[PDB]
Amino acid sequence: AASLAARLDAVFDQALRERRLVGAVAIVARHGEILYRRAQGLADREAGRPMREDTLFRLASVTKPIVALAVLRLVARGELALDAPVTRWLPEFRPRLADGSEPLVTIHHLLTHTSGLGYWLLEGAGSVYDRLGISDGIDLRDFDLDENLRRLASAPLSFAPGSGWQYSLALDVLGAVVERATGQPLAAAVDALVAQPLGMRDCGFVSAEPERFAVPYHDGQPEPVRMRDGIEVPLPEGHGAAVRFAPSRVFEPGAYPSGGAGMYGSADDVLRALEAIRANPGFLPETLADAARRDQAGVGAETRGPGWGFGYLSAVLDDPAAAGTPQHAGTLQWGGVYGHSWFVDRALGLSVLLLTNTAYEGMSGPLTIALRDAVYA
Amino acid sequence: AASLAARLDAVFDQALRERRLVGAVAIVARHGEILYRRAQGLADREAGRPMREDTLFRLASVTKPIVALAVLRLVARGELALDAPVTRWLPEFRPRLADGSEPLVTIHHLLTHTSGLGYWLLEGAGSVYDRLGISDGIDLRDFDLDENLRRLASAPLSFAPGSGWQYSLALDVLGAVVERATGQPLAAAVDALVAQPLGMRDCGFVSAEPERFAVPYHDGQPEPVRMRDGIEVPLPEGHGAAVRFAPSRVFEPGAYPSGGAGMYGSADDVLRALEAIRANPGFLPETLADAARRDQAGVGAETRGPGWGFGYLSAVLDDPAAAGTPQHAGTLQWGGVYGHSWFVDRALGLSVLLLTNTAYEGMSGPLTIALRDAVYA
Ligand SMILES: *P(=O)(OC(C)C)OC(C)C
Ligand SMILES: *P(=O)(OC(C)C)OC(C)C
Repeated sequence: AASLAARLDAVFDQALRERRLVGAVAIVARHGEILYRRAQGLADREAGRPMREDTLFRLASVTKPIVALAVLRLVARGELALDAPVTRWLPEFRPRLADGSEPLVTIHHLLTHTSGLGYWLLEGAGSVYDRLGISDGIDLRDFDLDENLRRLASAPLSFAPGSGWQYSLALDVLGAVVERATGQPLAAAVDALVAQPLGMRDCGFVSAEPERFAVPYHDGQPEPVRMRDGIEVPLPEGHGAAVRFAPSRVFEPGAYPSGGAGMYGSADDVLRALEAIRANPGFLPETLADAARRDQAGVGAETRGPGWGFGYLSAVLDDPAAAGTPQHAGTLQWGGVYGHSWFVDRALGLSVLLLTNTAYEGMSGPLTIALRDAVYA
Repeated sequence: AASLAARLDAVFDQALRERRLVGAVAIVARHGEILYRRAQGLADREAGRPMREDTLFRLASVTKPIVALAVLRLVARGELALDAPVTRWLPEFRPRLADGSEPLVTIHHLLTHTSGLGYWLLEGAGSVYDRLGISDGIDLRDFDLDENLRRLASAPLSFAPGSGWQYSLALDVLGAVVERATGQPLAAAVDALVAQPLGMRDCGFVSAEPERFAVPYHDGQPEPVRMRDGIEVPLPEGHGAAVRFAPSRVFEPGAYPSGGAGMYGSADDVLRALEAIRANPGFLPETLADAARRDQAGVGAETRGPGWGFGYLSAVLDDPAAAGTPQHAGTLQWGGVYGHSWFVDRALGLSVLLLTNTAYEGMSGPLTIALRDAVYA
């Protein structure tokens, strides 16, 4: 713990002084043992308010593993089935292929991002999704989940279900499925199916306590810029066009629940979900848990470049040398566009979590490689 | 801050190493700015559950400043008056002196602990209070508050109201007064008068969530020992006889609300109350707030030893030199038998709070002195 902590603080120190990072919370656990848990920098720069260990964060796509857990809990109960048509819960969600014909789309297709659906951020302004007014769930729009999914369903699939991999709005679709299966709003279903059983008390989809939050920033000069609603921040090289951010979304009760991007939570609560995934203390049936953590897409998918497939929850490390990383094979990893990154190195019993208020440094920037390297040095 | 954090952490590190402390949460604020907010050690040693900044604690006499604020909000509202007889709300509460006379007992006498009332703990086994079966509010008994106050009123007062100082069940009497004055149970009344206006979201009288709590231990060698209901633990020299602990009391709905010992809360919520006392942003009328923080008893009362009197909320430091402390005159201070200590050094704008699960080290032990000294180093 002592040497690791020195390496990590060195990383963070440099990052803060070089104005690459406003503030972060990072946790390292090994076989359920906390080796590092620290707040870094500021939560609200303008107010001079320091980051705290239990500061709340908008999770963006760190939401996906939590909502995927909810879907799997319903599968374990027999209320969903991996091979069932999505139309059993969403009768009008019938996207068509480019030739006009309608394929079968299963719950499995959606969890693995192999259904053919996409995201606005893939190509941005003037794209199909753009013309159709489809929301990625990070911006604030005046319509509900049903209306976004109607719009989504009117777009052509990128390929036939099961024949490709593409990151997508599938978890926003699965959010609606969960609501229909449970007969509850998505916030309540997630609470019942995942957060309460795991002891996650500080997470949800809408908050009324802005003073507890990490204020979002995006990369800039000569210092990170404080986000305001409506802004379009371009994605790096090989990560997509852009993202349209609304920091106020988390506080608006009329923001539809986005299963792919819409939750908030503390670092401790996210760690509780990652640990349940890592260690499966009777949270899911053993065969279903193993399937969810196994690559279900293929290395050909290159979901975060070469050597990575995809399971039901995240990318899955297939080839460490091809991916250029010290992580061991079997590692689980994903992130979030507000500036977060996490991985579970299953062989080492390692859960590593980084939540930040700086998009995109904490998602894909040098910060993330430097911290990962520090953990394995 | 970085400096203060290192000095404070070294004190905790040694306390933990020597096994004089299982776990704690401490906070130092200066003129409204959080300088230090840290969890240390374990909440539940046997389960290996670490302390968290939001861990809940049984507050013991840290209840008193919060219930006293409830009383003072009623006074400001005109529903109580400092000068009024307790009998205007508790007609049958008529303690007598050792001659037979029924003296005047006012709200002022209770708030200051100058009424003549006492505690079982002052004498313990075999005493008058023992013979009458009077409870200090920390153990679990099969009767309600009205029954405990009937027993209490049957004991003779120790001295004439206003003629001396003696730590007492007076805040438990005042809890009953608040119930009569508001027509609500004490928990609901405190919630309305104090916790809601001050944003104290994680406090109360009865909890259904044991997994959130710090488990109570008592001092011991080689290590502190986990308490069970009904055990008796002698108090430190010059502190009284003993305390009978019932850790399950906070989870039992049938436990009467004790205004002097009965609440639970988090460190943050306690800090909100202490800050309200310290800076009074329109929470109470200025003259009443000043009266409450002013010595109403005199240095002679030696309430924390020589140099200390008492106001309406706590001890008040009159003479630092006599008290052998670096704290400034005017300092407010009190504690709790589950292992807690707090003070407000008004001159320095300082609020300092220690909540622990180790009776009595976190209340009166070397730990409290070493922490105090590091703050002022
Ligand atoms: P998420 O935060 O994406 C949202 C914009 C839906 O994940 C990143 C890796 C694209
Ligand atoms: P409180 O926690 O105690 C009575 C309820 C017995 O503490 C005082 C003695 C400071």
